[PDB]
Amino acid sequence: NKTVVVTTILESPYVMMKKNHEMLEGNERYEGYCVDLAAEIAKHCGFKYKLTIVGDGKYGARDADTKIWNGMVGELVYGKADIAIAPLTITLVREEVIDFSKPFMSLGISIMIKKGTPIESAEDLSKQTEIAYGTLDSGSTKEFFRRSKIAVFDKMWTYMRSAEPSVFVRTTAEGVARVRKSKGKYAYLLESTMNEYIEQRKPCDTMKVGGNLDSKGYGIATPKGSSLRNAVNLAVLKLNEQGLLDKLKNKWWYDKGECG
Amino acid sequence: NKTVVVTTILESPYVMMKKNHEMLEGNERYEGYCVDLAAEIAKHCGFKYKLTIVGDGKYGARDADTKIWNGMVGELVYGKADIAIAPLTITLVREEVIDFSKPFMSLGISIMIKKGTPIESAEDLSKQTEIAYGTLDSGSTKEFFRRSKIAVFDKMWTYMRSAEPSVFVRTTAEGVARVRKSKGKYAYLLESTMNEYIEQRKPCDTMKVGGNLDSKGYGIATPKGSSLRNAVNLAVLKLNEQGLLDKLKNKWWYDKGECG
Ligand SMILES: CC(C)Oc1ccc(C2=CC=CN3CCS(=O)(=O)N=C23)cc1
Ligand SMILES: N[C@@H](CCC(=O)O)C(=O)O
Ligand SMILES: N[C@@H](CCC(=O)O)C(=O)O
Ligand SMILES: [Zn+2]
Ligand SMILES: [Zn+2]
Ligand SMILES: [Zn+2]
Repeated sequence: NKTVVVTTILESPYVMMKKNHEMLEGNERYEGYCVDLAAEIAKHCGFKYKLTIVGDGKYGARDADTKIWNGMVGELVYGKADIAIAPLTITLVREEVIDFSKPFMSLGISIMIKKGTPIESAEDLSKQTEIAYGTLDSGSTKEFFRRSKIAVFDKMWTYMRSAEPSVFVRTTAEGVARVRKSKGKYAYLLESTMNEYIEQRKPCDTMKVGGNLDSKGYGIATPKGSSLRNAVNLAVLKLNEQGLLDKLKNKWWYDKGECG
Repeated sequence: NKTVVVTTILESPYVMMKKNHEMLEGNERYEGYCVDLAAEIAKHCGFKYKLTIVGDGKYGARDADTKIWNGMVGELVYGKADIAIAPLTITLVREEVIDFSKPFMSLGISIMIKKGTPIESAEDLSKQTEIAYGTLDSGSTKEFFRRSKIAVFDKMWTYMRSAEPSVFVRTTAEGVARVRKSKGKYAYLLESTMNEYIEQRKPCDTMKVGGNLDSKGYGIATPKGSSLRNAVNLAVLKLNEQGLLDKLKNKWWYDKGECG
């Protein structure tokens, strides 16, 4: 038996550096929802594992010209990792090159505003110009807008792709900071899960507004032909059915929420 | 090549007989969310198909003594149908014997009451005995309560399994009728999708109360070894991303609303 290499991403509250990480070793350096989930998946499937943080800090996209996959998807496609346990969105283009388990969490694209921003919906954002808006610069949210045929989102993509300066951000943290420092003049499009988490964090100056734009899931991903595929899929189902996944969401989102 | 036999279930608004069904033939007799979904999946996967209503009128459970599966699950397991396109809940015990596509719709177990029934949560139901409560037979909701170790749900099952007269019903229609005729003395445990639909239909005398008890999905199911498995899975993802699944929910839930 070989130790399973797990690719993941520093994204709060999924995977975070522990405050005393420099004094700890291996998997013990990290904490969060996905750290807890990895330990359980490994236990139920009967494997030893090593958490690794994706080298380029990205989720996964295929470059238009080079056809090279980056991010966690790349690590799986190119054989650098055996499994991805992360807030990695199940999409058709990804499912064509890797396998996903059944989803372990639901989400949809959503709008983050600085409190008091006169925006209720995606329609509102598309109808006006004073408030800028954007997405994570690589990921499923950007691709949703790029590939969309619905009029509001098509109009939104047409604005976003040509906006100057760039409305796209390198990390979720950068998007959140931009909202917080822009005095209501920037709104951020991000997954409801991350939006909901930030809403419960000091300085309690952001909120989710409106309905989700779509409905999808995060899944645990393996390269095609992985011997882990079946066991991992069944483990996610078992953990959902036994109430663990709901427990972990409560633990990391709400139990220690900082906004009352 | 060969006409694909689709097993499905008469369940509003997934598969319903059209008002003028007696003067109609084959697939044309039926309408609903899953009728539309089957047409789309067939188109993208390039097959012809025959919709057939499950013989025993059940979703599917395994007899504890004989180990024989019934319902749509049994029809797949024993080779009577090629695919199930229905509101069929993805579960561990089912995933062990059949394959499921990625989910096409999210749901959770929920409570249906007659309007004015003094009940707000599962906790509320468990703490009393004047209001009876039950679930559908041979489905995933029953299994949830049978298997649950969460104290509220365990107490609910202990009551439910022994209650006299029986609190379990054969069909959703039977559960709904029981609520409507029991003058507030029966509450029904059913999936949020079905509950929300019924709440928007005449005579507008029921409602969903409390949050969902769990979070899960319906999937398209195929027998193990099926040549359709990959194409069906990819087609479900295609339809979600194209916005078609969202259009279909709006068509069959919101647009069919009768209660203003
Ligand atoms: C925890 C999990 C069991 O709850 C979920 C998560 C997501 C879905 C889901 C719903 C609708 C569409 N899609 C698109 C394919 S998806 O991205 O695989 N998931 C969905 C359902 C239930
Ligand atoms: N979960 C996304 C990243 C975040 C986003 O795009 O909003 C992905 O897998 O690409
Ligand atoms: N969707 C359920 C049936 C409805 C229920 O059990 O509430 C199943 O697949 O068994
Ligand atoms: Zn466990
Ligand atoms: Zn289509
Ligand atoms: Zn297609």
